[PDB]
Amino acid sequence: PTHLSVDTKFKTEGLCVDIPGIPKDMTYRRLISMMGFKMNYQVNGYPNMFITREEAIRHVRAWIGFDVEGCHGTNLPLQLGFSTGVNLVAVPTPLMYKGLPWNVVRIKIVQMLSDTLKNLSDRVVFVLWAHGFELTSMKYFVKIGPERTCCLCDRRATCFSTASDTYACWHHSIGFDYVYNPFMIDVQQWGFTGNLQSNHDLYCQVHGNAHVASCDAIMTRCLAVHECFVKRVDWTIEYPIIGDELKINAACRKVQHMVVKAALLADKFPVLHDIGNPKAIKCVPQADVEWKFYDAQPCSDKAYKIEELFYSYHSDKFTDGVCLFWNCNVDRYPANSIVCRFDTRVLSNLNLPGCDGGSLYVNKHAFHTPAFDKSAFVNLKQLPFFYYSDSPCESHGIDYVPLKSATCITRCNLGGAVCRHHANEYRLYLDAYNMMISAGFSLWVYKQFDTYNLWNTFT
Ligand SMILES: CN[C@@H]1CCN(c2ccccc2F)C1=O
Ligand SMILES: [Zn+2]
Ligand SMILES: [Zn+2]
Ligand SMILES: [Zn+2]
Repeated sequence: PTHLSVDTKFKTEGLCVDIPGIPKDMTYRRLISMMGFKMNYQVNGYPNMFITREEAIRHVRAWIGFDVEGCHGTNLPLQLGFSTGVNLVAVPTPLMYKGLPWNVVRIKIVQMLSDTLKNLSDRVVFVLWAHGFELTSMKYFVKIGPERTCCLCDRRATCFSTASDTYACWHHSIGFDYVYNPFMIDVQQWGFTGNLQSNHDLYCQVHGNAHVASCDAIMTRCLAVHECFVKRVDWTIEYPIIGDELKINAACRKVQHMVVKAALLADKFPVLHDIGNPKAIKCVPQADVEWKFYDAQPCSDKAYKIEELFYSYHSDKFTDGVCLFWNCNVDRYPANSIVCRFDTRVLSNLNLPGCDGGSLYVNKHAFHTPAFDKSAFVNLKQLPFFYYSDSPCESHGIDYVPLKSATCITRCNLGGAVCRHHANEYRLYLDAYNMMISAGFSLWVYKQFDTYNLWNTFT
């Protein structure tokens, strides 16, 4: 049991206004046939156009919300809306395009999906709130068959070209006109009461209803993300490497060690309250400080209220020493904090649009993160870049240009001239730092933090 059986029942109540008289008793097998597709009893990797909720979650990077509204049924124009904000008008003869025949509309669909998905996934999952016209419009831009590979590479085929009779992945599909072997899921099958807008608006105020197909496409995908990543959370699901995941994660570990070690050296806190991941390890194992851990899983819905984390009776005195909130999203950080907070607004292949201002950050695991809020940091300041090292000035074991920098906090720089080892380490650290920042992470610190206090650790 890994794929959705074509013999599974499909509830047709949501389809009966666009498709009156539709049988109540319906399987995916009969629905696919009604949609104009023929599966021919084929054991060639594509057993069903529709997928399970579990398969959808594993392929969240492929999710594209899709809605079709009757602009005026083979006689009337249709408005095709996608969660990319694109609206296309197809004539049978928030971007809004004028009415065009299907032969040109399909070319645009292939281009749009290929540009959106080439760096995210090997497929497309059309996320629907199915009412009928979206399912019956698929025959005009979708072709199905056995699983195939690209004509220019080893990736699976996602597009087909009627001009050349060839197949391509999202990277090699320029000029292609058909979407090939797409996947889809109807959110209405999950058991909801009431329409799309009433269910979406229970959890999100950021997506409105401008009464266009793309607005519905966006709401449908948002509702699906809420159900699968906000109200339900699964950290056992692994996702493939598609970008700088490893470098970002290594950079995060380096920056955490650097910043915490320097805060302990500069202000000599007697106790550190480490709030967050219950599997956290001391990031500065050699520090003398009394290290105390507090368990809090990553919040996926709203940011934690500092009152619930700290109060209701632990050192108890979180006001003593310093608090470390490394990716532990809270409404308002205390003044004595060291913080790393993911900025949900960041544009990247790892960060997908989410629910209610939040974003779905996918790096090995999927983490829905509450919307970034500048007011959470009112008691702190932005942590400036610096590099600190107490290691001996010794090269050991890549060419050189001497380093001159006021932020290279080392014995050699204090002495007037940065050594080769600390210049190499400073540059590697600055690269790791910029990688983590560009990935969306923001760093905040207690207002008294001053790197000038680090120079006297060299005596
Ligand atoms: C006497 N206290 C020692 C001095 C060095 N130190 C320390 C070392 C590495 C990282 C952070 C630190 F605070 C202490 O805790
Ligand atoms: Zn290819
Ligand atoms: Zn929404
Ligand atoms: Zn040095």
